[PDB]
Amino acid sequence: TELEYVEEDSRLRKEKIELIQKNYDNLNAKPLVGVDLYESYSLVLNKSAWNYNEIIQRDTQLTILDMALQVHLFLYEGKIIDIAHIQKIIKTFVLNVFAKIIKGVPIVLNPIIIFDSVRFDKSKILPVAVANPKLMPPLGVQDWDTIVDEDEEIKKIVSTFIKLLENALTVGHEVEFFQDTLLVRNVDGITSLYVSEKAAQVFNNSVIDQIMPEKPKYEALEDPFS
Amino acid sequence: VDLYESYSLVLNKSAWNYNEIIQRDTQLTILDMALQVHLFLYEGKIIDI
Repeated sequence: TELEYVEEDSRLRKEKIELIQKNYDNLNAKPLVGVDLYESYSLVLNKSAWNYNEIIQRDTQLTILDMALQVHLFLYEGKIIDIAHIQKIIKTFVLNVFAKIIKGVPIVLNPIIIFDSVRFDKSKILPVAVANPKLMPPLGVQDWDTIVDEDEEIKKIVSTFIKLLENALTVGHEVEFFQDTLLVRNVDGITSLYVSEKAAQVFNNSVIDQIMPEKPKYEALEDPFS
Repeated sequence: VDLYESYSLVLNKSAWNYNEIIQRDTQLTILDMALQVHLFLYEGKIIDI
């Protein structure tokens, strides 16, 4: 074959390599920042808010709609399950977790991720995600199964959501768990929960004035465009 | 590190839980267990509470 054709092929391959590099470059990203010890609520909140804002502006995170659609596709065996129903169920489950963790009760969704809360003073609490400790078992841990209705459909939907969440965290996604928060898995098996300003505001409102978020309702899907 | 890795955070959580249960005033003291033991053992020999 023509030597120039081979040269053009190699040139195209190197062009694709340079496109790979430029594709990584065009995602204008900065390394996530963190601290080493729990000292003040304000400092940790500032770091978490900055991390959440950075991940949001990166636009690489999976919202609740994405997980609802993954569950809807994964549970298909002949009959269609409503996406809005699954989204409502997932929101109800995460709100149950939220209500359970503000009372000092950790919730275990899996051997890897355990949802807990850190309070520094009255009126100052912050949700966290921690791994299973090795020598000091957590105080009053409850399974997720405790806070889920006994109906088979509800339990299957929540189990599928948990499994898909674990897979998404393992592969390297950034999933949203509470409203305006983000769940990430860093190096090794360390998980972190980054809280926006309004999410921390709703946490503080719940802890100071007992203003619980309203129950999720069935919302019809909105057209993503226009 | 994690909230469990330090003495102060775990102590604060434990103290908050204990204070909440104490302020509910629903816990059984040692006197209650002594009286239950006295009642359970009240048919072999009476033991002072």
